[PDB]
Amino acid sequence: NYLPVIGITMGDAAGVGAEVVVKSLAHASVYAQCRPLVIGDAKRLERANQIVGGEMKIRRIEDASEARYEQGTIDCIDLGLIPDDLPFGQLSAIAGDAAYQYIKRAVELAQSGKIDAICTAPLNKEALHAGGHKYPGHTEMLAHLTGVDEVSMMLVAPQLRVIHVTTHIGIIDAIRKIEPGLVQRTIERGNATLVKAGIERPRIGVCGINPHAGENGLFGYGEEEEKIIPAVTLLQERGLDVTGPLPADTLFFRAGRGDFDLVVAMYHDQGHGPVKVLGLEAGVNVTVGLEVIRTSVDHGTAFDIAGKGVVDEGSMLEALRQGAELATRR
Amino acid sequence: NYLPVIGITMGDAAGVGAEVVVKSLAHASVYAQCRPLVIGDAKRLERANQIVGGEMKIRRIEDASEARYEQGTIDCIDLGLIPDDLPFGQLSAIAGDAAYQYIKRAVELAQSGKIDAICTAPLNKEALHAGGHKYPGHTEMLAHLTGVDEVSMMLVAPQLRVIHVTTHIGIIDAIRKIEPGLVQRTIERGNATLVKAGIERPRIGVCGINPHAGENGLFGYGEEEEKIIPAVTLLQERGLDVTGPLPADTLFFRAGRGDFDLVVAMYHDQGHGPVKVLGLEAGVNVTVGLEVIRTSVDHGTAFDIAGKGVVDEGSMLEALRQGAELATRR
Ligand SMILES: [Ca+2]
Ligand SMILES: [Ca+2]
Ligand SMILES: [Mg+2]
Ligand SMILES: [Mg+2]
Ligand SMILES: [Zn+2]
Ligand SMILES: [Zn+2]
Repeated sequence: NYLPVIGITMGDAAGVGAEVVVKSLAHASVYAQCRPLVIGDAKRLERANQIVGGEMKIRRIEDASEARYEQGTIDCIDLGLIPDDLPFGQLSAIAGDAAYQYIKRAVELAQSGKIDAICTAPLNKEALHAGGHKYPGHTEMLAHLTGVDEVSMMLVAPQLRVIHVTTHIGIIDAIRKIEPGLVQRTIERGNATLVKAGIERPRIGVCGINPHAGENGLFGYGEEEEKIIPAVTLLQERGLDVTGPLPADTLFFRAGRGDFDLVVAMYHDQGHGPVKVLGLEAGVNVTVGLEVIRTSVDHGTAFDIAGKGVVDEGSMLEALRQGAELATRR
Repeated sequence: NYLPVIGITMGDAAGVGAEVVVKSLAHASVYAQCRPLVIGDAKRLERANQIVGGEMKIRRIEDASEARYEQGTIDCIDLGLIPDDLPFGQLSAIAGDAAYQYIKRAVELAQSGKIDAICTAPLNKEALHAGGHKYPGHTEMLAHLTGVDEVSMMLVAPQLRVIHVTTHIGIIDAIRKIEPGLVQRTIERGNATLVKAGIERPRIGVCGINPHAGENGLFGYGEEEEKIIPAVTLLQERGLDVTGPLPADTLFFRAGRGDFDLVVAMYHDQGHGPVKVLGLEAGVNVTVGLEVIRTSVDHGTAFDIAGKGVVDEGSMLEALRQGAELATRR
């Protein structure tokens, strides 16, 4: 029905972002899923088109309303920041600043409702810093500019959406970090994102910390009752459809069967293993809790191959697809 | 190829074991996979056959060599322990002892090389104790009679075999329990069982404790280096094909692709979630470290339905199939 507008940020101009965007938008499949709007540098996209041997024309626009989404011609909100001769594959404070400016513009468009999702091409933290934007990372920058303190990481597969209470932390520290506030906010973020994506009443299942969710006290130190159950109870009383804590393995079986719209995993491997085992296109991370859904790829600026036309666009295509499926419905 | 002999133990005569055994062996598919030998009570199997409306005849035999494996006629190593009138659905000291005696006989047969796998029908712990056999459970009794201090639990799916260093224990205590001796033995058990099943040099992948296996010390308290790596190195030096610790999720991806014959999971949910998400026939547990592979079903003696002919044999069929696949090759 509605084809969502996806704001695609070009990332660091010295890295593979421009090339991967231009290769991605040569696929007709993209235009079955979304209306792809590039925020970036029009000249850099033209250079990338030459580098990849593409047939893409670039249309310089100022406002999202000017975009036509005609295959063969990329609509680029052109900030004009990148010198024509900026080298590929080397650190650039100018490219770092421009990567920030593309992200800032994306956040602005998301706030005004002019895009329905963000898909971020890679940037380089060192260049970002040199360019005057000393953020801890790409995701942290999006969150700060959006005005939110926390986001959650989600993985998506067929029948499976898995949002994480904790991710990149040691397992012992993970268990310490989980408590009802963070669990509650993780569930809320997942619920809100699925409502935006057109599921009016998301069916949410929540994993235990212990196997079998503790088996009525048989396993563990009461982590379910201390850390999880108070959040679940509060959100049930608010009217959300939340079940758990459940044995994580049983919940994944049921989710795969179609019983749940969302699985809330407590820690990294609990949620990541069941998605990764399926062997699907790797490298896409979903960020939950900004004004619109955001996706990205995990491959980096790849300076060793930047400007050589060899970067593979498969991960980006999947990031766009996942972004389109979770985009805000209008 | 060789059809392995599976020693099927009848379990507790008051429970659903006899019924599920008689229902299972009515399936022609079993006979394409194995030669099914029942250790139990011939009169009880006859009574079960009447109950389930079957057409099975029972042949009383003394020695495994007598078994004919003719469809329609179950070869039963008949210990003659169960009175004809023993009620279904009630605890019995005689039934509890007989369940122990069937297991004991299966262990003897495995030791002499007269069966290639064991598949156990359910028994009842309270009845076992009532018959003078004070074991913590079914699996513990098998281990004790076999002469081993430890076994490991394994789950099997297409392209995935996942053996666990720890299972039913809280997550904090699991990480404490893991140390290099236990890791080493888990890997050894897994390797030996796959060699028995005809994989000369098993390719083994080992999971980390921390996500990303610690990411070079970024996550966690050095658990990989303390608890896992000394075991992996020792076994590599001894000539086993062992890779890890690896990020668990990456390892599951690779295993699903065919890169490993065995995945060594550190704790319950790490290994169980990726198997269960696949949504395949549930209920089957594989015990590794006895003289031959052993499988079993989760469902218990089910005294509430014992003797009524309603017990479903799906789980037991899958337990037989998995047992046949992992049976000792001759
Ligand atoms: Ca975290
Ligand atoms: Ca254990
Ligand atoms: Mg190509
Ligand atoms: Mg039937
Ligand atoms: Zn990760
Ligand atoms: Zn379990």
